[PDB]
Amino acid sequence: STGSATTTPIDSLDDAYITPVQIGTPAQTLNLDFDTGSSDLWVFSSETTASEVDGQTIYTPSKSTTAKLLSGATWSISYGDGSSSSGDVYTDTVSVGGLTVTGQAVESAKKVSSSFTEDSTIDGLLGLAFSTLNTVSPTQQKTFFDNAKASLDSPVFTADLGYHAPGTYNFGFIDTTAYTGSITYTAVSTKQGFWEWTSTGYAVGSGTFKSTSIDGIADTGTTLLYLPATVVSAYWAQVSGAKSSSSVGGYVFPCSATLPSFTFGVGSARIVIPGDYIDFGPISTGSSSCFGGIQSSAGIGINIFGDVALKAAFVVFNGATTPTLGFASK
Repeated sequence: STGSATTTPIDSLDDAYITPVQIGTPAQTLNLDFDTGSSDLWVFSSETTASEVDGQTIYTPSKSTTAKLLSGATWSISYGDGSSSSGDVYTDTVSVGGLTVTGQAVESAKKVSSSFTEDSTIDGLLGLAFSTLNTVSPTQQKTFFDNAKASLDSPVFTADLGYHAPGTYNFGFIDTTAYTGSITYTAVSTKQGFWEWTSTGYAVGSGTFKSTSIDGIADTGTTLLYLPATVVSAYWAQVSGAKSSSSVGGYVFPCSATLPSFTFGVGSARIVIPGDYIDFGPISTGSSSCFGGIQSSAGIGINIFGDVALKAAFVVFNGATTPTLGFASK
């Protein structure tokens, strides 16, 4: 089997991407944030505290003939931005782009933090990291990909995120029309439950490539590119008027400035992030100060190749017995 679904930016800045997902019988379609940095599929639901729902589409398991309570199961998650959610668990039929999993754990939110409430466009998350990070207790649950894997033509999914435009998540096949050149594959460590790999270096604009190992994770659920302070300082030093602002919480720059590209290494191959991808707009409405799309990972404890990086590539998440990551230009 295979599946193919379009993923769409939630706003004009590509702050996140949503993908429609069919849950239950008859189908209830919710727009979920596909997140290769976590491993829970959770949704706004008929059980979510009413004051914490504001515009989201909810899953109502009582209206699904295939929903079954996963008795005694609870879940609780917090994300790197300090947001959180928790609740109980149903199993149900879940389809993505024509690919169906029966008995998928669907984690129903009883509580969500304010940032979730305040974002009407995201109805929940669909985790695509390794199932060892799944928070369901007492019995940890599998991701949608893990459950689908054996049925797939090939044990892979691909992320093809758009810049200010829709893109595609495919399951079970590699669309050879969707990228240029070849796909370069690189080793993955699953020891922390992430798609963790090592970039071979970087360049800023037309500058010379610096060979240096940069461990990090491929995370579709993180918006920006978070890299070591040394790397990030070298980038923003090439932007007239850029500065790191403690009050704003990162590097900012005047949007009269031209942003250089940023290149990262994948083995001997190179992925180029165009300068425009690194502009996340005014820090507040009407401001001439713009927020940068490349920021320091110092304090996070890990480097994160988020959407800013990933949307410059066609990315293969290879879930073979020994997982690997592939990157192609597009």
